[PDB]
Amino acid sequence: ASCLELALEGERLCKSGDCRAGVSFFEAAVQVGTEDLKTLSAIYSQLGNAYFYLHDYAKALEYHHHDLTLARTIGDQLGEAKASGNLGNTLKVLGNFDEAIVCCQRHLDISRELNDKVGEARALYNLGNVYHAKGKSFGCPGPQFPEEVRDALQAAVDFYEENLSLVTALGDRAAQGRAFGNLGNTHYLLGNFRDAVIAHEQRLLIAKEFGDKAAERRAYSNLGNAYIFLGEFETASEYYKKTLLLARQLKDRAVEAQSCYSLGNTYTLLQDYEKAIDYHLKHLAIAQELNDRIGEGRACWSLGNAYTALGNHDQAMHFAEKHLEISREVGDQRNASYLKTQVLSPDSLFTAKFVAYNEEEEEEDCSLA
Repeated sequence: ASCLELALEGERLCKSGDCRAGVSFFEAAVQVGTEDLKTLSAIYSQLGNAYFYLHDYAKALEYHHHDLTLARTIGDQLGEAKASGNLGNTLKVLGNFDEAIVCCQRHLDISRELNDKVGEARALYNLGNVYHAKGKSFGCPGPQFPEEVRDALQAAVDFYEENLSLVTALGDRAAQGRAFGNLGNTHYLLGNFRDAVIAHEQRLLIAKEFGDKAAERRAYSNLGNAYIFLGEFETASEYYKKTLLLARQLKDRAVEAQSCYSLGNTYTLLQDYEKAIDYHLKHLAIAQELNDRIGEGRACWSLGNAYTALGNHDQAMHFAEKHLEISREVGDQRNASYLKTQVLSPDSLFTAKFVAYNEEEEEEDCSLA
């Protein structure tokens, strides 16, 4: 009634990049009420997704659960599947991987049963994400591997391949490229590097045939990372440079920094310690500009190593010591966990951070319009 009118204003506002407004309208909408439980389900779903977008994952979870419940009572299978998929993604963010699996699985099963192809795909992707998050959530999230990380990332791989084959036979490209990204990453972490090279190459190809802003940067980055883990230091450096150009255009201090750090790491591998020290210095200036103490510490360390390799004693001492203090802040030092004496080299790699970028969540949508 007015519930509908209100909800439509909310949907309009969210659509137009004003989530907080839209949410206040959805809240008024629920507060008024409707006997049309399909559209009430829509209001619940949209609220769920809006709160997700706003990084209030608690409310997100709640509203998606009401949506799920609702769907189930009125026996709306499709509603139930899409609500369940949103629940799965919310849970993934909250780190409840088991329920997230149960939920995204349900999404898939139902979507199959309803002979929905697009939906089936989406749920497959999500399952790949859940297994990717799960895989990363044990110890250090890098490319190196207990039986658990193995199982979960391998599972991730499979799901990424079911998805990939199926959005291959549906002629979705944006989808295929997202799956290629995340599959490149999952290979990357798994140790199967050439495959990662392949798939990353593909994701690059599609971000290219769309002209994707702020998302070419990331295929660059991940290619660079794989090459660094093979030996192609030089070419990787080129890639990261690209990424830094881009990032400094778009005004993102973050990927600016990470691009610098990655770069410096590459010239330290390239034995050009001067350019290395420069890049890591820029990263130091960005990092301490943003109250990023852990970043500041890692810069301190990398620079200490580069200076030491360069012959400069004083700067090495100073930076090593600053790094000590910064470590003392972020933890205990009665076991001296801060002290890492092995330097970055072709035989190390694991000694420095190389940030990789995963894609995104493909959410599930109800509309009243």
